[PDB]
Amino acid sequence: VCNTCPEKWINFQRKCYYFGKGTKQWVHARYACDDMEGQLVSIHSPEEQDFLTKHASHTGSWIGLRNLDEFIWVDGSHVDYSNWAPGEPTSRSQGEDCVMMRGSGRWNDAFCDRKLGAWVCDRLATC
Repeated sequence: VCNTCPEKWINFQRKCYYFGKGTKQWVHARYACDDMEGQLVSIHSPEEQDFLTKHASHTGSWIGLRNLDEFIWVDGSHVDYSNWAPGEPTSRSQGEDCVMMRGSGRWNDAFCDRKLGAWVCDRLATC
C-alpha cells in the first residue's frame, strides 16, 4: 500500500499533494515546492484533475507546466493528459509561458511574474 503522506499533504492514488497559500510568482512557487521535497504539480489523468479541482483555490493556482522552447512539466514529463480552457494556449501571447489552474480546474497560460494566492506541489507517496 502506497498512501503514506507527510504531515499537511493529502494523498491521492500513488501521490501526495500540498495545497499552498500565499502570494507567489511562478518561479517563487516552483522553489517553495522544491524546498519541501516536492515539485509544482504534474497532471496525468482526468481522475487526478478531478481530485485537484475539488481541493483547488477558487482564485487560481500555479501548476508545474511551462513552455520551454512545447509545454513540459517541471519533473521532466511531457504532456499526455491536458485540461486547457477553450482557445488556450494562444500562440501570439509572447511571454505568457507559465500555467495556472482556474477554480474550474481548467488551464490558462500566464505571465510568469503574475502573483497568485495559491500553488500546488506533488511528490510520490511512501509505503
